[PDB]
Amino acid sequence: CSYTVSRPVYSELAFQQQRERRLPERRTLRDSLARSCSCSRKRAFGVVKTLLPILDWLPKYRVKEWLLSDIISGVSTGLVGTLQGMAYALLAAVPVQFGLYSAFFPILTYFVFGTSRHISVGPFPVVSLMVGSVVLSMAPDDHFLVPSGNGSALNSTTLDTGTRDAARVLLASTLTLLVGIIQLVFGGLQIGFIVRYLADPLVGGFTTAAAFQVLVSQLKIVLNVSTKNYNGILSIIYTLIEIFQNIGDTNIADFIAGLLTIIVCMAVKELNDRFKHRIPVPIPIEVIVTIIATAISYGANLEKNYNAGIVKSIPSGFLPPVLPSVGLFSDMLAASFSIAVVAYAIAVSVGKVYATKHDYVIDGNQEFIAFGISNVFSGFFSCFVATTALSRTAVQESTGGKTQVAGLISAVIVMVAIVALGRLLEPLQKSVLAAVVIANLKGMFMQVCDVPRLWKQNKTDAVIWVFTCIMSIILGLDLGLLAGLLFALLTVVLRVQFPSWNGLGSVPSTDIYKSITHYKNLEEPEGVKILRFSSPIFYGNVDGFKKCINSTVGFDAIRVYNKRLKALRRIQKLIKKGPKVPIHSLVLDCGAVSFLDVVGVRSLRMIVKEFQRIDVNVYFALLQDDVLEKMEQCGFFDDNIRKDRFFLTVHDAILHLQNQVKSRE
Amino acid sequence: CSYTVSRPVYSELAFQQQRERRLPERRTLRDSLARSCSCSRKRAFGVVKTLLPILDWLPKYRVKEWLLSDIISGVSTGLVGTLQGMAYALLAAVPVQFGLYSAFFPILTYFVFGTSRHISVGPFPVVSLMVGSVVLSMAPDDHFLVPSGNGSALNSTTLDTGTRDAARVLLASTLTLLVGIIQLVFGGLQIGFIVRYLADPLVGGFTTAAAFQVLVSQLKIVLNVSTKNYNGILSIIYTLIEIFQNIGDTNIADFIAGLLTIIVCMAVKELNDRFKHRIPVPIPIEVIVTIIATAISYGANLEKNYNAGIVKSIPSGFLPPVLPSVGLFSDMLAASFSIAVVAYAIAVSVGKVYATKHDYVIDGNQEFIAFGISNVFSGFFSCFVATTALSRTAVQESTGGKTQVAGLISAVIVMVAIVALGRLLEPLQKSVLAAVVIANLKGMFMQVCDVPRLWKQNKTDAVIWVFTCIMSIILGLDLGLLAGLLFALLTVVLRVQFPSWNGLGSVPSTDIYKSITHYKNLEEPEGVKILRFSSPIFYGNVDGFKKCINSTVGFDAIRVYNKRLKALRRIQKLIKKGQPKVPIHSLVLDCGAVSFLDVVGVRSLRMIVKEFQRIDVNVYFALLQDDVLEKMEQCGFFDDNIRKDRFFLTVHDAILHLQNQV
Ligand SMILES: [Cl-]
Repeated sequence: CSYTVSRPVYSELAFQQQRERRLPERRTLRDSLARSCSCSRKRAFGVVKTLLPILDWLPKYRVKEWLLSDIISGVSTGLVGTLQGMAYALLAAVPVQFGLYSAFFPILTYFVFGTSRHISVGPFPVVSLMVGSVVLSMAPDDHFLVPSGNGSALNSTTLDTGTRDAARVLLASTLTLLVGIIQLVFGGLQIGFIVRYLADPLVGGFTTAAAFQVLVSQLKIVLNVSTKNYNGILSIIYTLIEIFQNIGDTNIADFIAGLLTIIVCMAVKELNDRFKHRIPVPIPIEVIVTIIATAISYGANLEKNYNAGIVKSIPSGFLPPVLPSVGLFSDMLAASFSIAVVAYAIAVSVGKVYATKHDYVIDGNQEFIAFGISNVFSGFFSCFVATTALSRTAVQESTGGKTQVAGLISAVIVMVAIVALGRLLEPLQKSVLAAVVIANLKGMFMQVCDVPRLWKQNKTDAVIWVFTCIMSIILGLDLGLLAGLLFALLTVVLRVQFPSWNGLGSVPSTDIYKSITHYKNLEEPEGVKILRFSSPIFYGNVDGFKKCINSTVGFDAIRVYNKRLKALRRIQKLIKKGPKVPIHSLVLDCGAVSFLDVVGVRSLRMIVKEFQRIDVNVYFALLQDDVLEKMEQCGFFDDNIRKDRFFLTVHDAILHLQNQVKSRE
Repeated sequence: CSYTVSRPVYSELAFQQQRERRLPERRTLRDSLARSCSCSRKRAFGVVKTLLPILDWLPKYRVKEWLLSDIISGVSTGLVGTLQGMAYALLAAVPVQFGLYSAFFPILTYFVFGTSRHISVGPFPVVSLMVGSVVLSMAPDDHFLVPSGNGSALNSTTLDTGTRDAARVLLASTLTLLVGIIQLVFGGLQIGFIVRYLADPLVGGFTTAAAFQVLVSQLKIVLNVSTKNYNGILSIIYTLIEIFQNIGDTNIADFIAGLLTIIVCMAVKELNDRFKHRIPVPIPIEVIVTIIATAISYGANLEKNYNAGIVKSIPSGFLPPVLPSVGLFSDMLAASFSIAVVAYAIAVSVGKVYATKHDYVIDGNQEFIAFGISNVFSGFFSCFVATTALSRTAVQESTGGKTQVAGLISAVIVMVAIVALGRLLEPLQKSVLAAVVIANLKGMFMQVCDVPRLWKQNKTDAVIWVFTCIMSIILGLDLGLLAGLLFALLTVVLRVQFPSWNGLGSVPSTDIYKSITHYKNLEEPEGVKILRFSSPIFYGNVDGFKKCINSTVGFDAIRVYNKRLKALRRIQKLIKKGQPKVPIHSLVLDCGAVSFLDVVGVRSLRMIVKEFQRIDVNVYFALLQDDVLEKMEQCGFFDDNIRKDRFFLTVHDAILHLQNQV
């Protein structure tokens, strides 16, 4: 219909006279914490059910067909997960058995404390790369070589194959324990707002750079070259230059096999993803390619006749739990925090995706606690940080998964692949394991295709993407994330420091005020100059407010008053011998302000005082109640700056000005 | 007075269909690159006037309270300038001969270039150790170490002199020139917006521990306690516990001398503040306590008969300008960059602290080139860096002082002290001049009284003030301002992430919408609620905006959807076998205080509309004035069903829309 109102001009004081405010609630800190301390059985049962979600979905099972669905999804996910674990084990500088270890125990630990249903907790390429990088930093290769072997000229300081793996495994276990402790601290203390700073473009650029580094590392492993574990600044660029310079020490057979399996896996994966309408179950190309590689590699002696690179270092058994080597937390706290936050971000992303796909809820703090307990249990059994791979989770969701029982069954596959089966994978070339990782990088590599899309969108979001992607390549990968969050916060500060001020005017015979730089036929008040200033004024943008006012009024309240004083002394000397023309008022439409930052209210009062000397009134239009309640406490309403200066709506100020001009010439 | 604003309800598409837009000017730089200053001489005269900040206040000062006020203030800050030059030179591992030059030459070039009063340019204590650190690193202590002198057993490895200090001064002179040219090149690209990030609590919380740092640094010289040099973390605490641990070897004669002078100087200072209406000109007790100290010392020989500590090393005569070594600028470039940043930080910090007591707000771009060329002019003469001490700027402002001319007359006092008045201030006990800085230090020590004042005004800046103070004590003055600057920006992003969201409600028989948590006797439309986030929806407050909705509507759109389909599948199988929703119709987000949006915000805001659409509950919007609206349609917010009709110009138009719809 229509919109018509009629009311007196309640500016600021005509509103608080006949409006009984709501008294604040009594704090009573003692009784508040006493009442907050729950003691009834209802809250106890609630927190028990929340902390241990295993007792929720288990009694209400649908065993009839869920048993078959879970067993088939479990065998499929177990095969895929043991393959991905034995592949990512190379990224953690640990033998091939510890990937299967980190694929078995975290599942058992997440089964009794997790809150998801489709998340396959296991290894991850980015997390494994970060773990390997921090292990190489804390334990380089040239720190274990033992002089033995009667060398030609000097002492035979060859490789330390053996006890080196034990030190690397102990370091990885300590890192996993520290990451679990950090995650438990973040979860229990309810400090979960720290992961909100990981924006979508930021995490996209970080995943792109991490996928590029994973590609570099896996190409190094495939070519069978020997680098010097370049870590720190420009690590990826330096190791890529070294690879390009050390091409001569390659293996033609290993390179050919790697390229062949890369092409085959990529083609089969693209065919299965595109033509899904003909094949419902995704073909496990990884499983069949690993089987055929183990078959061919055992037919001919690829180790002796072709000098290939195989694992052949499987003990095929378990080991008693070992206590973590405490003392290395101070030199790895930042790395553990980075690994924990990136793992939690990836886990929450995968969980939200596969939860909005299946329409169920996933709690954040519960996932934090579950992953913390999982990493703590993994630290006692020599495992690395566990996460949920996008490719590994997709298999369990595509084959059909309802509860975590499929994951529990997925551990049984790794179980049987640990105890007895597994030594058949002895002649498996390391190139095949190092190739499937590259084939799975297609998802994070296509993330580069969003920069042309984000650039047409809000440009500041695209700059964060490019900055995070580039900076996470120059100064390593762990320190690259810290340079991204700080840059994102600085970009947020820049958007509130440089607002979009306009010349707000009124449409003819209306009450709504729109900008003047975007419309043509708008009427402005005679003498009055309206100004709207978003991005609330704080200590960093108050000079911007001064400059904006000086630009929108045409003059400066300082220079005009100085010229008036200079002309005044000329008057008092001539009688003894014997600028601000169009501007009538200034209506500040500060309606988009949230905080006031008293450091800024000081300058606001200074502006109001300076404009009074030049006889130019400066009013306010749409200030909020919580802002006036703060300006009152900050010492702003003196005997001269009353409340009549402020207003409720933008049109009320113009109406009051017109009435004052009509009633007072 | 009522007013008739009868107007049909206008949505976004209903307001742009009859009005017209304005073609935005792209303003390409291919043809507009010569629009700043092409031929107009007015802009050329303006930049020259701002480049030379001497034709502004010098042809404008009033000699009424200028001559006698600044002269007595100049001798006060000039005396302190001599003491710091004689003290900081020894800490910089260089011979104590050029400290007076660092207080004479930089003031001359800064008197004409630079508009910042109540600042005495010269050496700074924490910046002098940084110079001595990079000098001792790139210059061995023993250059030749001549093994001659017929020692006890082996050759007497006497430390080489003459050429040693000459190389140290040469290295220090090159460092000042390198910091100067780097200070100037920063002013080239006009990066002067960094001064806007220094808030009053930031500079206030910074110049209170520095006042405590200058207190303990003058306390170790007033007690003659030989302590080691400490910098970095826990620098102030380690020096404080060292004095209390090494308090034994304290000169009793010098202790009772300084303690008697610190009392008599502050007593007459507050006496002048009480009787300021009786005596027009403030009596310069600084020059009074100085002449009486040299009188009682020269007439009693407090050094060779009492061991009180005197200067006894005042040099004489200027030195010709010496050319630096260009071949060594490359090595200093890696370390002088960090020193150059912290130098300008302290330089402007002592400028903003006095901007709160007098309306003398300064600009960063002009001060960056002012201290820049001054250190360049400090070069070629073997001077120090062009910083400004916290003790000299306190004694100048508290004891009168109107313009920067007090620094000019101060150099004249040092100019005559080096050529003709060297033997005059010889027996100075180094206590009446090292304790006078403590008297004028009350101007910054009393700045801790704003903590209960700022706490009652705004809790955020009160925490910022105390945070920078306690952090500058632990992490030193170097990393104190940097850690406080990041903490200051962190409070800005936190206050914009967690706003004061409240549900709004109209007043009876009117169209004014205010918060319902702060008022009574309000009314809410049956089935329609209002929510005002009052903050931009960026990547940080994405879930916070979601938690703002589900806590205001009572339910959660996620949990009511899965239970709805669960009951739907429950009743579906019962048909084959055989057979908590709130009445709120819609919600209008009063997101009118938003200033910017991001890709994460527009995506999450779209998911909210799609989520409530599945629950048969509509979601409407409010005033997206000019930018937040055009940014949404650019990020692909409207694809097939979501249109700009769901938006509204005013909050009451949204209420009237849902009213006549049902
Ligand atoms: Cl993956």
